[PDB]
Amino acid sequence: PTVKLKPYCQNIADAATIDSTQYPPEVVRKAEAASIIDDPKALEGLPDVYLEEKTINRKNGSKIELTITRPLDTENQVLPPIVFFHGGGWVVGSKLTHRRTVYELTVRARAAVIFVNYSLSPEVRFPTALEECLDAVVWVAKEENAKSINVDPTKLVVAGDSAGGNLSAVVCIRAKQLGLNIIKGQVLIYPVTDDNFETDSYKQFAENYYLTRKLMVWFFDHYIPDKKDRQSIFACPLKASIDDLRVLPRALVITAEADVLREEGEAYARKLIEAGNDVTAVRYLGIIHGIFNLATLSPTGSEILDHIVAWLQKTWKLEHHHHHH
Amino acid sequence: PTVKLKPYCQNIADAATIDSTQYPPEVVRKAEAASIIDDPKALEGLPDVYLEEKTINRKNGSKIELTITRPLDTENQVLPPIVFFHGGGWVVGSKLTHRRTVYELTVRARAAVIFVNYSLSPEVRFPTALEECLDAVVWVAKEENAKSINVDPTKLVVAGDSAGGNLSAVVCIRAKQLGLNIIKGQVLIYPVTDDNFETDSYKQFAENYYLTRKLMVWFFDHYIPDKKDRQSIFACPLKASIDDLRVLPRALVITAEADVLREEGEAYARKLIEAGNDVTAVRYLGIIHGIFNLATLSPTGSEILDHIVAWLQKTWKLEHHHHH
Repeated sequence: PTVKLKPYCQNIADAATIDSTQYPPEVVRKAEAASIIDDPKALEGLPDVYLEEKTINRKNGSKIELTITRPLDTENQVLPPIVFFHGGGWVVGSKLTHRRTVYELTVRARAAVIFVNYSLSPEVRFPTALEECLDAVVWVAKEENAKSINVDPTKLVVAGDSAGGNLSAVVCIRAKQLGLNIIKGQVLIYPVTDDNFETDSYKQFAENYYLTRKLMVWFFDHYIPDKKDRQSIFACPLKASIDDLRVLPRALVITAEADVLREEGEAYARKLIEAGNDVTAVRYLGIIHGIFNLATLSPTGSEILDHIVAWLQKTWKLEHHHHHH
Repeated sequence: PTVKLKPYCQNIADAATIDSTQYPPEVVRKAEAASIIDDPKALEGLPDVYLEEKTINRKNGSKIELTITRPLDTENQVLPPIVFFHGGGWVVGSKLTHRRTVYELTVRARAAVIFVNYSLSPEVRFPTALEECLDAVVWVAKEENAKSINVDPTKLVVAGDSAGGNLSAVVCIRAKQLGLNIIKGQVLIYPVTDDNFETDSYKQFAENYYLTRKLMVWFFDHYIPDKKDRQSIFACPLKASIDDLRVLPRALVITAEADVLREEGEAYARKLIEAGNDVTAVRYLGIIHGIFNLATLSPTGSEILDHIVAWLQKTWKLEHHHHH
């Protein structure tokens, strides 16, 4: 069938009219920031949140920067924590590009969203960001830390979009390998899971749908320069064996119909199912990649967030019984 | 890619099956009912609900039996109404086969679910059921009727699975033609939308996925014997023009990955998008058709109901929005 995009996503697809691969990453990031600040709709209907900037200090003196958002009037309430990893191909993206998505998730889920400002590539390479994210989850799951930011570590979930979905997936595999049972759910929004740039979705949507093959290649080349390293399952979790993926957290995998990453996201969901996990995998029709890193939120983006919230609410209900509490 | 079914759906798919197309419909129905009753789990973990049975007297002297379920302690609370059309290929299905699904929707959405026991085929043909379902929606939307069963007609949504998805869709189109503005949303769960038995999903899942191409042909044969009538958009709404499908109610279209009807459901969603409607279309991976007409509810079935409920709540909020 021929893809019929929804109006918003069509608009975005045609709007993308500049090659970021021709510029240095700092320039691209500054242009991105400007495109958010200069969007006249960027602040319209933006929910109000209580925001806190938090630094966690590692052993040697290094820092992980966390941005924590929560609904207003939750000052003495303990909330479920959502540790969020943003997309941007490991090279761009920020609390600003994902402000819309994060503020909406915060007030719809009534959760503390813990946004990890991880180190971007190429200034660092794989696996530095991954280790920062794992360290952030480990920090949040620790009882005294969770008390300090009024969240309930028994409801911790990881969530992320695109390259952030990759990070969510592999942080889960990694925590499993360290014998930790601290992540209760993973939400993967059109994740990067492999480096095969000739899957059918890659062929069909290689150009003119905002996220391009060219851009994916550029991202991978900055993140993992030496191609052999791409064989690590912590880079490309689709290459993992079924046994590698057993006993992972309850998962929601969301894919876009018109997206180069569609096939690998759906194949990763099939592998998670083979491995006996609790997996919900859904493809949304008529949308493209990138609806969650913009100044505004498409109608379908909003439906998707309502879905994610319903699923999170079920996840937390599952926990609450058999009690913790 | 090769389809990976989830365990529950795999087991359902692998099960010992009898060719229903070899038996008369009435026998199929009694056997179906028996299949629900003799399941020891059909009643275990079933939500408790307040149930009321209501008869509609149609203008032509025939009756529609309505089964209305709402949550306990809601006798004197006004609730949103969901008018529900069950699946079964227009030939089978009942308040019993969908009891599990309906009770769960009832307590999860905390809504009044109005289950239409419409007349089955071949005892009647197209379009008798469609006419009954439309009359049921008009009845609920009528203010004194809505007040009598404590529902808020400003939130009326239609919902249906399979052939019941078909009915939901076309009821909307019919209501549009009659200039009625009483449906605020439509939920189409892997709906029948066309009669092309040779789409890609029909070919790929023709056998061994519970719902078969054989069974669909049998269904269409009982529902619409005279093939000329299959050209009606009220039989196959996929055949409607884009202009025909304009300004329909806000829609949620859910398809199953391993299902013969997958392609036409998704094609109908694309047409609804082309026509400028508010449409959410989702394909759930690793499942088959028919998870909503059984004694139990699969894990994915449960997730899907949670999805629908979230979507319904957004629908109900959008409708009440201007009251501010």
